[PDB]
Amino acid sequence: GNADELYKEXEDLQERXRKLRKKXRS
Amino acid sequence: GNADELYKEXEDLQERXRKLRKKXR
Amino acid sequence: GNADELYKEXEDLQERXRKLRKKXRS
Amino acid sequence: GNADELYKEXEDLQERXRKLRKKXR
Ligand code: NA
Ligand code: NA
Repeated sequence: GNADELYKEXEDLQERXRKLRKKXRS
Repeated sequence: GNADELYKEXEDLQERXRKLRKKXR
Repeated sequence: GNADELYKEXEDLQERXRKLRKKXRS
Repeated sequence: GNADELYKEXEDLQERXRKLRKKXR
């Protein structure tokens, strides 16, 4: 648990959500 | 209770996470 | 931006997701 | 591409957030 882990997880989750939103509409 | 509602929900959650990242930095 | 805000947001989002999962199945 | 898949996805995202909170504390 550190700033780099928090940042990486937050950015991975945001990208996972962009992909999920994209496929949901398609 | 449709795809549009889930889509808006997902965008809202994504932007709440971006706001945490921006505040953290 | 601080530890209390991060904690509160993470806990609010988890609870919002418990409610969304609950209503999705129902 | 059904409700079961979205349900598992949502549980996965929720548990990933609990893991960040636990690591933070
Ligand atoms: Na970046
Ligand atoms: Na608590």
